[PDB]
This record gives sequence, C-alpha cells and structure tokens, in this order.
Amino acid sequence: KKISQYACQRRTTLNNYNQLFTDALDILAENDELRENEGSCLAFMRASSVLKSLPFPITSMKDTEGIPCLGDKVKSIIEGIIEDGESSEAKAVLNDERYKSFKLFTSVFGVGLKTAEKWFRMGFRTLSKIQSDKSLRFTQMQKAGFLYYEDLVSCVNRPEAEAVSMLVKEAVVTFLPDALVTMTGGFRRGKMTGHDVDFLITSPEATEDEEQQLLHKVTDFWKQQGLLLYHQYHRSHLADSAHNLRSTMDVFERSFCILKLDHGRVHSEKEGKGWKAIRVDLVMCPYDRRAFALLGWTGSRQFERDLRRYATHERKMMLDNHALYDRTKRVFLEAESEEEIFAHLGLDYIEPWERNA
Ligand SMILES: Nc1ccn([C@H]2CC[C@@H](COP(=O)(O)OP(=O)(O)OP(=O)(O)O)O2)c(=O)n1
Ligand SMILES: [Mg+2]
Ligand code: NA
Repeated sequence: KKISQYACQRRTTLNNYNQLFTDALDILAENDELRENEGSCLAFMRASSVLKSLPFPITSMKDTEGIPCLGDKVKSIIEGIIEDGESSEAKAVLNDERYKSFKLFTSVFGVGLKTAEKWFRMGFRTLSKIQSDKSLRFTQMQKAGFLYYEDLVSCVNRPEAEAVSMLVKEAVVTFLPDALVTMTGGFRRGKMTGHDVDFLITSPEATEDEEQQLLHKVTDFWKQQGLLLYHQYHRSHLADSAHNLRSTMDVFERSFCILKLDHGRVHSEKEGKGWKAIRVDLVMCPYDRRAFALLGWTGSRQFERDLRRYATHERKMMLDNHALYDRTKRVFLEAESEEEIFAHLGLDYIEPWERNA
C-alpha cells in the first residue's frame, strides 16, 4: 500500500504521531502565507498533511522512504527535529517581528494581510497601540473584531457548537419547518474545538425565492431576539459557477454571523458576563446540490484542495461545492450522498473523521 500524494486517497484522523514535525511545518507554511510565497506555503502544507496521516512517529530519515510530498527543504526541517527535538527554522519564524505582528494583527476578526502590513509599516507592534491610535479608521467588521476580541480568540468547544446548533435549528424551522440543518467544518470531522461553527441548511420543498430569502429571515429573527452582534451576507454565485470549470469560488448564499451565546444554553462540565460571542457560518444550498455542498463544507481545507486536484489531474473531472462535471462524457454526474461523489471519482469512501488532512 503506497502512500498517495492526494489527501483524498489517505485516511487522516486526529491521532497525529508526528505533531513535533507538523507543528513546525504549519508555522513555516503560515510564514510563507503571511509573506505571500504561495509555492513554498503549498509545499509545507502538503508535507504537514502527509505526516498527519502516518500511523507511526518518524524517528530516523529511513522512515521518510516512500513518503510523497517531502522535498529537500522539508527533509532538512525533519532532520533538524530528529537531532534536537526542535526546529531552528520554525524557532526563527516565531522570533520574527513581521511574523509576530502579522499573526497578532490577523487574529483580530476583520483584519487581513493588507491591513496587517499597513499597521506594521506604520511601526505598530501591539493591539493596544492600534486601538488607542487617534488617526486610524476601522471597518465595521474590524470594530466587531476588537469589541469581541477575547471571546473570538478563545476557540469554540463542542458544547458551545451544540448550543449554537439548537439556536440555528430553532431559527430556521420558524420559516422552513422541513429544513435539514447539518453542522459542517471541523466539528463534523470530530474536532473538539473550532474557530467558528459551520452549518449547511437545505430544504426538500423550499422554492427558489424561499431558499434565497431564508438566511435574511434567520438573521432578522436573531436581530429581533437580541442575539446578533454582527452579520455579513454573501450572495449566491450559482449562475457564475462555470468559473470553477477551469482554491474554489464560493457558489452558495451564505450568512456569516457573530452570535451572543448565553452560558445557560451551554451544557458542559463547567463567570462574569454570562455570554460569549461566537462566529457562525450559515450556508444555504438548493436541495439537489446538498451532497456536493456537504462534501465541500466538511473540509479539511487540504482535503478539498486534493479532491479538486485529483478530479482534474486523474479523472478529467471538474469538482466544486455544487457539482461534478465529466469533461470526457460532457455531463454533470448526480449524487444524493457523499458516498456517490467518491464512487463517481473512483475513490474509496473517506469518513468525515478521516478528512483531517
Ligand atoms: N468560504 C469558504 C469557507 C470555507 N469553506 C470550506 C473549507 C472547509 C470548511 C469549513 O471552513 P472553516 O470554518 O474555515 O474551517 P474548519 O475546517 O471548520 O476549521 P476551523 O476550526 O478553523 O473552523 O468549509 C469553503 O468552501 N468556502
Ligand atoms: Mg470551521
Ligand atoms: Na483575521
């Protein structure tokens, strides 16, 4: 059984035997991202992903034999960890002022690479200096980011994700009683924590106007209930989906929210102000596209990249979050399940908890 270069042909659980190596590769990948060296970034992400799939810890360079996605640079990183138990390259990145600033500034919701670079070239290094600066101007998203900073850096746990799921279902069924609400993202893959809580909403009987209006009704409901702290709508691009017939362009309508989650709704083993701000991502898809949407929104991000790369390079197929197109047969392939999509691709089925690539 030769290890495939594709994450969609590997089983990746959360039982990682190479966390010393992958933690260092992840820092090195993030450094190339924040510095826009996309090629080097992709090589580090692919190397980290394949080590996450190994059923044993690397203890010598002989263990790397036959493993794909491990270049010369990655190999010297791995060598460095075998000898010392630490990466000199990743340590230098953690000590780098541009990396430290970019990591700290982008940890504010609403702050991307352009705003982070701008603050860094103005000589800013702390969030205290940014927030007290008289001349800086913040976007509405950045203001929410600063207001709810501590709650948002603190990640979401599974008990909080289930409390959000309850509010999502409760909101949705008010307008569409037959709607199916599925928790997607990291939590569907078995993650204990997440940066947000992802959801896919679909209805067997909703009309084009009903499905196109549901997300707007759900946020108005939360605004009326005093639970909406921030929101941003994302219009559907299903009529422009052919952009994916050549990362992916998002095709479904989405509502991104920041929700006020009272402690009393959370059923955990566990104060101050009895509520926490949570990032909630709500995706609405037409019923016949639900299998493609579920596969696309479950992730991981690397698993998605490899599913698409595999479809193109190995099967002359074009996969995106709403469909699968066969370039040879000149037809879209239908699927009512993720299992049917994997079968169409000629891939052994991978469970959501095995998609942690
Ligand atoms: N605009 C987007 C955002 C996300 N996704 C996919 C990629 C994986 C999945 C969930 O995205 P994230 O919430 O960012 O990731 P996650 O795997 O849930 O990890 P995290 O804990 O950071 O939320 O949806 C997508 O197709 N289009
Ligand atoms: Mg997520
Ligand atoms: Na950010």
